[PDB]
Amino acid sequence: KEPVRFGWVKGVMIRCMLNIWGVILYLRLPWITAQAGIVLTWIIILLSVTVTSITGLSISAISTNGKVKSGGTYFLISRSLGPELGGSIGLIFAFANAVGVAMHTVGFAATVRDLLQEYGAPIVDPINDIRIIGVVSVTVLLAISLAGMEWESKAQVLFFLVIMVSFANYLVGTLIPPSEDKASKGFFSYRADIFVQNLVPDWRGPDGTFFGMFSIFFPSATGILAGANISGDLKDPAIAIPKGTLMAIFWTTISYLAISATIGSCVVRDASGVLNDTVTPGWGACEGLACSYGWNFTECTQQHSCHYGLINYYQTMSMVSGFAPLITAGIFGATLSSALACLVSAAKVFQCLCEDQLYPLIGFFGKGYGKNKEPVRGYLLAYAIAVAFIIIAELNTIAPIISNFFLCSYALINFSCFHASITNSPGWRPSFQYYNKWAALFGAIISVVIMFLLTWWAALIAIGVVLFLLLYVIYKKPEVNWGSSVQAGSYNLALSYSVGLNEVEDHIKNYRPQCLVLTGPPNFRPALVDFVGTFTRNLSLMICGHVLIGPHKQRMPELQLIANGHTKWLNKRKIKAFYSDVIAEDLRRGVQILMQAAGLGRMKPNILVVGFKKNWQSAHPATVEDYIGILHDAFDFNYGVCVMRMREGLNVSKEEQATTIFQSEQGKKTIDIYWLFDDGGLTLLIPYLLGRKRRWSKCKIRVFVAIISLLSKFRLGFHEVHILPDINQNPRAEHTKRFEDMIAPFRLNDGFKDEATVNEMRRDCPWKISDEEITKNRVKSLRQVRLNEIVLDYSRDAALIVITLPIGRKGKCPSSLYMAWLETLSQDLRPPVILIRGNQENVLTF
Amino acid sequence: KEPVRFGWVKGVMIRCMLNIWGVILYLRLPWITAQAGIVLTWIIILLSVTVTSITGLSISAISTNGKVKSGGTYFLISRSLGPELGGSIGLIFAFANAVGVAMHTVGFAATVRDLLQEYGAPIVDPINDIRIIGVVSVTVLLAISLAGMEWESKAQVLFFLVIMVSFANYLVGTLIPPSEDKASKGFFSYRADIFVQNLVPDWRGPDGTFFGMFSIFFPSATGILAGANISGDLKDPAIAIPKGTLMAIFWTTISYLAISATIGSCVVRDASGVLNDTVTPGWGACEGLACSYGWNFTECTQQHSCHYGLINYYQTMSMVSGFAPLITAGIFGATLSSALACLVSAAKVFQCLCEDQLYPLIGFFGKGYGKNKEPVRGYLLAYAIAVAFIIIAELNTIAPIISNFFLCSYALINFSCFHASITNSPGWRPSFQYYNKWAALFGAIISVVIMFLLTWWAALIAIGVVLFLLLYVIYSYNLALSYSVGLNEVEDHIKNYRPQCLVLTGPPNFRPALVDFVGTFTRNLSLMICGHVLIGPHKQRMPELQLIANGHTKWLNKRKIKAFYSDVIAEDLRRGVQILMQAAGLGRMKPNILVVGFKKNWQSAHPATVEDYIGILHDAFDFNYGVCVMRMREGLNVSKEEQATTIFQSEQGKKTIDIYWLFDDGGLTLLIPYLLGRKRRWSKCKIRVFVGGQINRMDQERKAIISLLSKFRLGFHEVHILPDINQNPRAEHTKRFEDMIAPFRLNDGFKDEATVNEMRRDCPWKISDEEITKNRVKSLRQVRLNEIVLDYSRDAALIVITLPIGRKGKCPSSLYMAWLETLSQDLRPPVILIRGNQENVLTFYCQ
Amino acid sequence: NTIDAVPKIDFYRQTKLIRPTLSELHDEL
Ligand SMILES: Nc1ncnc2c1ncn2[C@@H]1O[C@H](COP(=O)(O)OP(=O)(O)OP(=O)(O)O)[C@@H](O)[C@H]1O
Ligand SMILES: Nc1ncnc2c1ncn2[C@@H]1O[C@H](COP(=O)(O)OP(=O)(O)OP(=O)(O)O)[C@@H](O)[C@H]1O
Ligand SMILES: CN1[C@@H](CSCC(F)(F)F)Nc2cc(Cl)c(S(N)(=O)=O)cc2S1(=O)=O
Ligand SMILES: CN1[C@@H](CSCC(F)(F)F)Nc2cc(Cl)c(S(N)(=O)=O)cc2S1(=O)=O
Repeated sequence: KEPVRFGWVKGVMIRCMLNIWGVILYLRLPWITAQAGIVLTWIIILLSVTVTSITGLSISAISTNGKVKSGGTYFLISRSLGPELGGSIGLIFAFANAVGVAMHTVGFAATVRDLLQEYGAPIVDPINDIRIIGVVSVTVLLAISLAGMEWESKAQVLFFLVIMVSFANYLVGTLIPPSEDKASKGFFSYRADIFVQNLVPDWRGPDGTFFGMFSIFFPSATGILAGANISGDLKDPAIAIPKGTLMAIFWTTISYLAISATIGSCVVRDASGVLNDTVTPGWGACEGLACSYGWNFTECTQQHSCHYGLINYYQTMSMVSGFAPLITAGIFGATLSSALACLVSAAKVFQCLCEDQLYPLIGFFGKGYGKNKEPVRGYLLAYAIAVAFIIIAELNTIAPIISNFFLCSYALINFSCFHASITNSPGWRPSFQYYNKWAALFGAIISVVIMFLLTWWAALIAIGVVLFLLLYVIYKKPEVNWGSSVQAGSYNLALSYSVGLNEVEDHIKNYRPQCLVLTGPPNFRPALVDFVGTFTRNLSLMICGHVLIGPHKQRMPELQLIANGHTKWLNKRKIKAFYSDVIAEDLRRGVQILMQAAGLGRMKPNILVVGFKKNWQSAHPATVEDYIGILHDAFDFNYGVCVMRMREGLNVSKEEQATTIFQSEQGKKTIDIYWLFDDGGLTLLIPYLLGRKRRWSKCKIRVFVAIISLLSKFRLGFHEVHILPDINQNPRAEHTKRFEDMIAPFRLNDGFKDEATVNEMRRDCPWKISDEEITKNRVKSLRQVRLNEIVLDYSRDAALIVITLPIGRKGKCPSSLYMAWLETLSQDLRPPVILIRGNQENVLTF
Repeated sequence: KEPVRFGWVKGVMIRCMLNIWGVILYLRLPWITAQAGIVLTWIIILLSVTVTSITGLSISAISTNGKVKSGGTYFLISRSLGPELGGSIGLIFAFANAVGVAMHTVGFAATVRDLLQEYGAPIVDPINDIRIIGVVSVTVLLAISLAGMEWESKAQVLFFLVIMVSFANYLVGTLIPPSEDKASKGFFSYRADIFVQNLVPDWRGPDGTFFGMFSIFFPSATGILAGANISGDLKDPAIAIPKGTLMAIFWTTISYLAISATIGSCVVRDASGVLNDTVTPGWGACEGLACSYGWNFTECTQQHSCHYGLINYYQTMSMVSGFAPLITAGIFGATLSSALACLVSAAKVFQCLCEDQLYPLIGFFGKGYGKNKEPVRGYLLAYAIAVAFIIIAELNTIAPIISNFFLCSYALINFSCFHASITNSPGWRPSFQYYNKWAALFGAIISVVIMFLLTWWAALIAIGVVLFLLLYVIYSYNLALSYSVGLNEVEDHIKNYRPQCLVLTGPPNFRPALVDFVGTFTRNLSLMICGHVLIGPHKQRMPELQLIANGHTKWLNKRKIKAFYSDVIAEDLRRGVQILMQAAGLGRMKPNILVVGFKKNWQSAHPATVEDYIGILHDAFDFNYGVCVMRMREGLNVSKEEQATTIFQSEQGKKTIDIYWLFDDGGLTLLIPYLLGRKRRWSKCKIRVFVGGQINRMDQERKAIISLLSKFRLGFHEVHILPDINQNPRAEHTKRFEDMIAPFRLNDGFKDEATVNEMRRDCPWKISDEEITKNRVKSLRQVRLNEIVLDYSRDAALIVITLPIGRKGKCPSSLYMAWLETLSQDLRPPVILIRGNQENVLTFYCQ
Repeated sequence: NTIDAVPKIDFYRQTKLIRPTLSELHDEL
C-alpha cells in the first residue's frame, strides 16, 4: 500500500525517446535528404544534436546535487537560481506544454482526416473535421492520464512498441526486389550509383535552402526533458535522469542518421508514377540513372512536372515499406505519445509552482487528490487550454512563439549550471562529473542566438513575457530562502574585494570618517542612528554597537535570533550600517572590546559617537566615572569623539518605525560652528559633509572663531566667519552661582592638606572634588559658562550647533568636574548640539 | 581664476539644437515629403519626437535631483541598477560618441569632395579624398576643442548663425516668381493644386515604403543629451537643463514640420530639366499638372526616366534658394557642429569613467592633465578612435549598431528612473513638475521595440557587447564597502555554509605551518583572520605599534596568502583571545572556527599555562565555535631574505588522508578534508574513513556508512571499521599514561567533593583520585585508539581525529591535556583534531 | 540526552532522535 515508482528504462529513457520521435521522422526527413543530400543532412542532424547534448549534460549535472521532489524542471531551476528567475520560467514552461498538447493533437487529427478522405467518406467539413477529431482525442488522453500514473506508463509502452514495429516494417520493405508499380515511383531495391548521386545537394522551390532545412528540423530534436519532469515518481532521480536522458539522445540520433542514409540510397529524386514509362528499344534518349534499370522518366525531368520521387512525394517512406498501414500506425503513436507526455508535464510542473506562493491567485490549482496526490485541477486547466487552442485549429503561426518558450528554458537550464559551477559554494557537489562550465555558457548563448535566427519577432514576445513575470516577482519579494547560487555569489563577491583592500597601504590622502556608534538596541535611540547615517552613507563605515551587561558569559543561540531582529530593523529604514554586540560585566569594558577588535583589516572605525548622559545628576556617582572613562579610553586608543545631545532626550523607550528630526527638510536655518582648537579638522568636516546632503543643502554654515588664510586654502566653501567676543570676561553672577551649586554635592570641605593625606582620604572614591582643584581650575570653569552664554545669544534659533569638546587632564582633574563642564557648556539650547574633537590628524587633505 | 559657466540659451538650448540638426534636413527631407506626402511625413515626425521628448522628460527629472558632474550620466544606472551596468553603459555611450565624430566628419568630407569634383581638379581617387580630408578636419576640431571650452562655444555660435542664414536664403527663394530655368526643373511658386496633389503618398523604388522613411528619419531626431553631458559647466543645471532641452526639441520639430510643407507646396514630383518643354498650342492634349502652367512633362511620366523633380533630385532644395552656396554653407555648419558636440561629449564621459572608483576597469589616468583640468587624455582617446574609424571610410555598415548603442542607453536611462521611483529608493526625490514613472516605463518599452524593429541582428550585437562587459567584470574601499553591506540582506542557508577561521598564529612568521595549512583550503573560499595578542600593559596606536602591524601584513602579502592580520592587547593570552572571538569581523564575515597549535612542552612549563590553554578551548566551546588543534612532530614555532618553507607547499602525491570519524559533530570533521582535496597538492590523495562498530553487525553497518557518505556526494574512497576500541591497551602503554599523569595527581586518599575544593583552590589543575577513577574507561580509550592509529596510519599524509570533549567541573585541565597528548603521540605525519559545534554543515536536500 | 553519539543517518533527515547539543555535552551537571 505504497505509491509506485519507476526504474530508469520505463521512466526516463522510454519517455524521452517517445517525446523526441515526432512526425518529421516520417513525413519530412526523406524530403530533407533529397533536398540537401546525405552528407549535408548528416551535418544538420549532428549540428542540431550538439545543443541538446549540451543541455542534457547541464540538466544532468543540476539534478545530481541533492534530493529531487515533484515539479521536475521547475524544481531544478528554481532551487538553483532562486525564485526570481525560477518562477518566471516555470509559468511559461507549463503554458508551452499545454499548447504543445494542442499542436500535437492537431497533427494526429490531420493524419486521421487525410486517412478518412480517401478510404471512405469525410465527416462534416474539411476544417471542422480537425476540430471534432482533436477534441475527442484530447478527451480520451485526459481520461487515460487522469486514471493514474501506472496506466499512462502502460500506454507509453504500447506506443513505443508500435513505433518499433513501424521501423522494422520499413527496413524489411526496403530489402525486397521492387515490384513494377513500386519501381515506377522511384524505388529500386539497393545499389551504389543512387547513393553516389544523392550525396550532393539539389535545391528546388522557395523553401529549399540550408537554413530552410535547419528551421524545419531543429524544433524536432528537442523534447529531452520529458523524464526529468516526473522526477517525483522516479525511485532514484540521481541515477535515472543522467542515464535515461543521455541514452535517449544517443538512440534517437542514431535513428535519424540511419533513416536518412537508408532512404537516400534507394529512391531516386525524380520518377513519374505511370506504368507505361518502360523503355522502348531504339528511341530518343535517357535522362539519368533511371534508364540503366529499364525505366524512362525523361518527360518529367525535362518538364519538372510530376508527382513521385524523393522530392515530389512526401509519403515516400510509406510506399517503400512492406505494408503502409503500419507506417500510419507509427505516425499515430508518434503524435499521441508527445501529446500525453506534454499533458503530464504541464500539470506536474504547475502543481509545484502553485505550492510555492509566488503568484497571487493561481494557488487554487496546487491541491492533490488521492494517495499519490495527482493534480486533478492542473490536468483540467491544461485540458481547457488545449481545447481552446484546438477550436482555433490553424496553429501555423502560433508555433514559432511556442517553440521559443522552450528555448528560454534551454538558456536557463544551461546558465544555471554555469553560474553554480563558477561560484563553487562548499556544498556545490554534483556526482555527475562529466560537464564543463564553458560548454554550458556556450549553450546558453546559442539557445538565444537560435531563438532569434528562427524568427526575430517571436523571440521578442517570448523575452517580453519572461521579463514581465520576472519583474513582478522582484517587486513583490516573496520569502523563500532556498539557498540558491545567486545568494552564494554575494559572499565571495564581497570577500574578494575585502581581501583586495589589503594591497593598498595606509596613506594620509585616504582619510575617511569611520564611525563606531554606541546606540544600544537600535530601537531605543533612532535619533542617533539617523544623524550618523546621514553623512556616512555611500562614503564610509558605521557600526551600531551594543553591550549586553550580564554575567552569563555564554553565547546562546537566542542571541543570534535577536541579532537577526536588529539587523532586519536596520534594513527596514534602509540604513547602511552593521550591527555588533558583545558581552561584558559593565558598559565601559564592552566598548573596549569593540574598539580593539571590530573591523576587517583596513576597514575599521576611527570615530566614537556617543549620546549624552542626561540623568547624571540623579544617578549613582560611580556611573559618571564609567561614562568619562569611555571618553578617556577613546582618546587613548587614538580615536575621535563626538558627544551628541538633545533637549528632550535620545532614549525613546523611556506597527511602524519612529520618525525623528534628522529625516525631514530643514531649509532656511543656520548651522552654527564654534572653532576653538585646531583638532586637525574633524570639527569642520562633519558639518561640511552634512551640508552637502539635500536635506541640509539650503542651510547657512556659519563659523565663529590668519584664520581666513587657514580656512579658504582647503576650498571648503563656508559662508561666514567671525571672531567670538571676549571669552575671557567675567560672566554675570547668577549663572556662576548656578554652576557652583550644581557641583556642590561633589564638594569635600577639606580646607588644605598635604597631597599624601588628601589621597589617603580619597582612596575610597575618586569622583569627589577637593577645594585645591576647584580653586586651581576655576578660570576655565568660568570660561565654559561664559561661552554657553555667548552661544545662547547668537545661536538661539539655529538648526544644528557644533562646539568643541574640552579635554580634562587625567590625574589633574576628576571626572565630576569634566562632566560638569560638559553639562553647563550646552544647556538650555533648543536644537541638536554636538561636541567634536579630532585626534590631531590632517583630515582636510581629503 | 574662477571657472567659466554658461547659461541656458548658450550651453544647453543652442548646443542641443546644433546636435539635433544634421544633413537629413537638407538632403533627405524633401525626398521623404515627395514619397510619403505632407500628412504622413508629419505623422513620421511627430511619432518619432514622442520618444525623444519622453527621454528628455526623464533627463530633466534626473537633473533636478541633486548635483552631478560632467559625464555623470550613467550615475543613475550605476546607483539604481548596480555599478556594473553603470560603468558598462557609460563605456558604450562614450564609444558611440567617439564613432559618431567620424561618421559626421565623413559626411563633411564627402560634401567637400563632391564640391571639388565640380569646380576644380581632383588630385587623387574619390575614396582617399575622404580619408585625406576627414583626418585634417578632425584634427582642427581637436585643436579648437582642446583650446578650452570658451573657444568651443564661439565656434558653436558661428555654426548657428550659418544655419540661420541658410534658412533665410531658402525661405526668401520660394516667394520669388519662378524663373524660366528654375521652372523647367519643377519649381513653381506656392499654388494650391500642388499642395493638394502632394498631400497623399506616391511610393516608388526599392526602399519606398513607410518603414523605410521612418528608418531614414528617426535617427536624425536624437542627440538631446548634448547639453546634459556638461552639467558641470552650467550656472544652475536644475533650472537650465529642463528649460533648454525641452525647447531645443520643440523648435527643431517646428523647423522640420515647416520645411516639409513649404517645399511640398512648390515643386512637382517629376520634371525634365530641359528648356524645350514650352507647350505648343493645338498639339493634341497635355498630360500631368504642369501643362496648366506652360510646361509638358509627358515623356518622363510615361517612361519614368527623368532626373529632376522632388522625387528624383535630392538637391531640389539647393536650387529653390536665392543663392546656392549658402545652402552648402548650411551643410558645413550642420555637419561640423554635430562632429564637435560628439567630440566634447565623449571626452567628458571618458574622463568621468577614468575618475570613477566604483568602476576600476578603465582607469589609466596618472598625473593631472591641464591647469583647468581639461580632459586632455579623454580628448586624445576620443580623437584616436575617431581617426581609426575615419581611415576605414566605409561606415554605412557600422551605422546601425552605433545607432543602437544609443537606444540601449535611452532604454536603461528611462528604466532606471522607473525602478528607483517604484522601489522608493532613498536619495531619489526629483523635484520636477512633469515626471511620471509610467511615462518613463513606456519610453523604455518603446526604445527596445524600435531598437529591434530597425534591424534585429544589429540590436543583438549591441546587447551582446554589453553583456560581455557585464560578465567580464563580475568574474577599492568604496567597492568593498558596498558589497559587504550587500551581505546584510542575503540570509544564511545550510547549503551555503562556509568555514571561516580565526587562526591563532602569533607573529605570522613564527608559525608558517598554521598559516600555510589554513590558507590551503580557505583560499578563494572563505574568511581567515590571523590573530596576535600582545601580552602586556595597555595603550595603543603608538607610532611603533601600527608600523609593526604593517610589517606582518606585508609578510602575508609576499607569501601570497589571502588573510587579515589583527592584533589586540591584553594581560594574558586567554583574555586577548576572548576579545578576538567576540568582536572580530564585519557583519556576516565573522569567524566561526578557532584553530590553534599544540602545546609542545606542556609537561615542562608552569601548570597555570596549561590551565589557561585548556580554558581557551573551553571558551571557544562557550561561544559556539568549532575547534581544530594542529600538532606537528618537530614543532610549529620556527624561532625556537627568504621566507621559510613548510611541507604544505609541496605536492603530496598519491598518499592517503586518513579520517577517524568517531563522534557525529555535524560534518566538520569531514568537510575540512574535502575542501583540502579540491587543491592541486592534495588532488591526487586517497581519503580513507574509519568508524567504530561491532563484531557481529560489521557489514550491515559498513554498508550504512558507505550509503551515508554517498548522499553527501563527498567522494571518499575507502571505508573501514574498527571493532576493537573497547579493549584494554598493552601494559607498558597504560603504564606510560599513568606515569605521565603522576605529577598532577592530587593523592588525597578518598574524600567527598565538599572538601576537595578546599585544597584545590591553590592549584585548580590537580586531579583528585576519586575523579581519576570515574574517568578510567575514557582514559584507556585514548591509549587504545592511539595504538590503532599507529597500526594503520603510520605512513599517511594527514590524519584527522575527532576532539574529545570534557565537561566543565568534571575533568581538570591536566586530564584533558593528557588525553590530547595521548591521542597523537609518537606519530610522524601532521595530526589534526577537529570538533564541530553539533550543528549540521552538510545536507541531502535542495531546499 | 547527554552521551556523545556515533554517526547515524537519523540526525540528518527531515520529517527519530536528536543529536546532543553543544551545551548539553559541555555545561555542568
Ligand atoms: N547597553 C549599551 N550599549 C551600548 N551603548 C550604550 C548602552 N547604554 C548606553 N549607551 C550609550 O551611552 C550613552 C549614555 O548612556 P545613558 O544611559 O546615560 O543614555 P540614556 O540615559 O539611555 O539616554 P536618555 O537620557 O535619552 O535616556 C547612551 O546614549 C548610549 O549612546
Ligand atoms: N601571543 C600569541 N598570540 C596569539 N596566539 C598565540 C600567542 N602565543 C601562542 N599562541 C597560540 O597558542 C598556542 C599555544 O602554544 P604555546 O604558545 O602555549 O606553546 P608554543 O610551544 O609556543 O606553541 P607552538 O607549539 O605553536 O610553538 C600556540 O600554538 C599558538 O597557536
Ligand atoms: C516537439 N516539442 C518541442 C517544441 S517545438 C514543436 C512545436 F512546439 F513548435 F510544435 N520542445 C519540447 C520541449 C520539452 Cl522540455 C517538452 S516536455 N514534454 O519535456 O516538457 C516538449 C517539447 S515539444 O514536444 O513541445
Ligand atoms: C546624430 N546622432 C544620433 C545617432 S545617428 C546614427 C549614427 F550617426 F550614430 F550612426 N544619436 C546621438 C545621441 C546622443 Cl545622446 C548624442 S550626444 N552628443 O549626447 O552624446 C549624439 C548622437 S549622434 O550625434 O550620434
